[PDB]
Amino acid sequence: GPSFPEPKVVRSQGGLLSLKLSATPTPLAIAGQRATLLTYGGSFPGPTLRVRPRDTVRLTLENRLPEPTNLHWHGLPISPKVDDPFLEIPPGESWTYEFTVPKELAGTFWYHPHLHGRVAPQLFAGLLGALVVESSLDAIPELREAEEHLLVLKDLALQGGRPAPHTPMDWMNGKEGDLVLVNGALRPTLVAQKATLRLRLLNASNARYYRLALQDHPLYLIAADGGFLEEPLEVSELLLAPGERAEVLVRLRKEGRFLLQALPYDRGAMGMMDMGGMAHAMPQGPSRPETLLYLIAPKNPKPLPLPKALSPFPTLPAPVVTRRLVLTEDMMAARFFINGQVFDHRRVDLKGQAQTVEVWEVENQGDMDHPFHLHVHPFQVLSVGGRPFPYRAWKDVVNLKAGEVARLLVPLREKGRTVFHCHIVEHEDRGMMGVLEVG
Amino acid sequence: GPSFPEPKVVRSQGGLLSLKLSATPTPLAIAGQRATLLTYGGSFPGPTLRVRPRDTVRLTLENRLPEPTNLHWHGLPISPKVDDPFLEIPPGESWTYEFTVPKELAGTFWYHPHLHGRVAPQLFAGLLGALVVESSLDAIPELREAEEHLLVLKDLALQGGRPAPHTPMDWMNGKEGDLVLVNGALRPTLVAQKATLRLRLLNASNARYYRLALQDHPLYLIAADGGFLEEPLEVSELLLAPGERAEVLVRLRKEGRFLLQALPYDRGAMGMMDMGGMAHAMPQGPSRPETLLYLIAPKNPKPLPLPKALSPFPTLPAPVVTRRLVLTEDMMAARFFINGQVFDHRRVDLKGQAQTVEVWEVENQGDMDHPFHLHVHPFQVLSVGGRPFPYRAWKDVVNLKAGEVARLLVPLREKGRTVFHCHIVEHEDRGMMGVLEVG
Ligand SMILES: [Cu+2]
Ligand SMILES: [Cu+2]
Ligand SMILES: [Cu+2]
Ligand SMILES: [Cu+2]
Ligand SMILES: [Cu+2]
Ligand SMILES: [Cu+2]
Ligand SMILES: [O-]
Ligand SMILES: [O-]
Repeated sequence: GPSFPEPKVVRSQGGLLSLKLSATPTPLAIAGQRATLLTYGGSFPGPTLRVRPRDTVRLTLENRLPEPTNLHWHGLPISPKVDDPFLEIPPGESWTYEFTVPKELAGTFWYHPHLHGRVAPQLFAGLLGALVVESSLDAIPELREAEEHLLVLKDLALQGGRPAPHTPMDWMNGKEGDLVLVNGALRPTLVAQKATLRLRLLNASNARYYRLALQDHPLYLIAADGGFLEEPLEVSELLLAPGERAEVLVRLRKEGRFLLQALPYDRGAMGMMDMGGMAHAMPQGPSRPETLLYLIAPKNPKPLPLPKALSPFPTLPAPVVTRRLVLTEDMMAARFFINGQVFDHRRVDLKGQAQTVEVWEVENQGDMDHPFHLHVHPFQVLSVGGRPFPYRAWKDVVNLKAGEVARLLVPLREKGRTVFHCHIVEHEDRGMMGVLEVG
Repeated sequence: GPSFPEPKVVRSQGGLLSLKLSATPTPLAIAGQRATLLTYGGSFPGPTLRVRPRDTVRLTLENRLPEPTNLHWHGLPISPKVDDPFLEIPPGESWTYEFTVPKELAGTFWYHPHLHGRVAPQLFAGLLGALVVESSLDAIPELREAEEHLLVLKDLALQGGRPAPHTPMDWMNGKEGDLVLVNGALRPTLVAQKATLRLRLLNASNARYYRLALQDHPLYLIAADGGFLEEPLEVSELLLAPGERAEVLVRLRKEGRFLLQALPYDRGAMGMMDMGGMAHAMPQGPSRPETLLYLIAPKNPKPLPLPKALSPFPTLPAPVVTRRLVLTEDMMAARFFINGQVFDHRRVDLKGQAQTVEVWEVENQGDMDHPFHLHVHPFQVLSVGGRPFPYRAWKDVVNLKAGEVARLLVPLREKGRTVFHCHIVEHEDRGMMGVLEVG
């Protein structure tokens, strides 16, 4: 096969992407070993769905797992009557998701389970895939002529040829695995054929962070979770928290081998120690550095010029309400809270009005990083930790370190009941989720 | 008696104003004629209650009317568990209102009935009185040395020695009377003994407006409904809508007789005409000019200097929500609406958070003037009809002409359920009222 493994792509045909996908235990070869994972479409990751604005998507999910499941169309500003976080597909049953891709949309999105209390083990076991919305902006020469790849960043741990079970500490921290993979492959080699690469990045891990850095190179950020920036932004490194996506341009500067690494990052995960009358929580500290892939540059690379502009960010109406949502932790209980409460699917927490804009101030009063996700309604990050964001773009997950406040501008789009929650999915399963009703 | 009739004053004693007041049909002499009015304390207007911040008020209202009644402490930022717009005192029964006067408070307030569907006939019949909160600011020489008077502006119509009954047209327009009185007197004479007068003004009429102008003199506005301005504001005339209060300084310029008039004002009241196939609504046009009182200046008047400053207006926290409240009319049905609904005491319309500030945009989409009143939570008028207000002061009624939008800054104070409504009280009785719950 191609030196660089990427998931199989399924494309819309004549404006329709009609596909049946089964969620199923699947024996497969992974990182040189045989394992049974839970997959969509018999692969890990699941197939990449590639569509254009205004396409119709008709996806029938057949549940062949021994427990109920469903889909979250992560990042898609569609109706919560379609992207329904409360729906349950029982074992053996099927459900058809049908929606139209919004006209003003572009970027890398993804799909995975969202059945409360069962997300972490299902996602950890392999149930996820990417969805790419192609844009007319892809036709500009500076992007068209780049070599494009999707990088699904997901780790895994195996025990007896199956995904390792969650421990109590896993429910507290979020589970990370020792196999740190790209597109389900262990440290693949990308042999570049062009000097400019356009990489779509997805963190589909339960809890692992990727502090991304390419040896000897900067990255040029061109898209965030849910759309393009206004112009490329040069960065020395790029942190991708669970659930986040980014698109970058890489401009290969000379021939050679360059490592794309996940540099040490301390997200505040905790261990336990006993030092002669202790038995108390201790920080795990920063992650060990990981090599994600080997990047081989072509001979005499001459990268393209960067595009001067991408997409202008919409001018939003003035906001009509300000909300405050405080995150707290009970680590030893592995319970997690928003405004002092745990999720209750019967309780509406916030009531907003469609087509108005709100300001959400999300404050992390815990000690762990928490990546805050809102369904259905993409937002503009204004500032985090009192620092203004250096670009305008649509996001749907925002990482908060301990103590930090994020100020978000949230246009309310589709009507209905939806949710917001931490995307360390163990924390969501353990209660860190709330309900927004838009009318 | 004194040439200038003013209601009897009852003052707190040792920090307590403890008083029993009966609401009762009372034969009395009024404007040279004998009539039976409904009064508090056997007088029209009822007695003026004069208190200081931190005083305790203990007022037992005995209901001697043939229908239920209650009190609204108009303008007082106290608890809606005390100023309870839903409470009913049945005929023959009593209820004791007990509250502490807030520390940061000054001005002219008033009391009258607020039993939904019965306000207009009860207020029209004579049930109202003033409450004055004395301030340490009263001790400054420029105010202390002024001659002070209360002017209760209230009109009346009599039929068979009793208040004239409401007609259907009265329920549509709000009832106005031909006897245009000051302190229950017909065109009294005020023989000034000092060159500077300090006049506390109260519009306690059901619906009549007072476009106030003193012949040959400006007025110096020093207080609005619920407190002092920051400094005196010179005006050529001053419109007082139903429920509003103001305090002015008058600086008598020369000897002579000067008329205080209610100049012609068109509030959009409607009549009916038939011109050969008609039978449709027609504007009544501006009110006829009224003389309110005769003001006789003393010999060689030398008025005091104006105070340079009054009270600094509080700096308010940034608002956390913006509300829109649209007023509409069904004139021929005499029904009046807020956001398309009529009052329902069981329905909560707005839910806010105590100690936050909200912006309320109130829009009059009708053709009549509507004076919008909010209980419990005094507001700062920012602009009306797109014109910035020329002063900062606490208000609790704001007049909107046809088409106008008022933008108000509303700090939410005491918790509980309260109401907002038009203070053309017929319109409130006919549905133009809503419910705010503060928690
Ligand atoms: Cu997700
Ligand atoms: Cu979390
Ligand atoms: Cu979710
Ligand atoms: Cu009132
Ligand atoms: Cu009205
Ligand atoms: Cu009222
Ligand atoms: O999710
Ligand atoms: O009232």
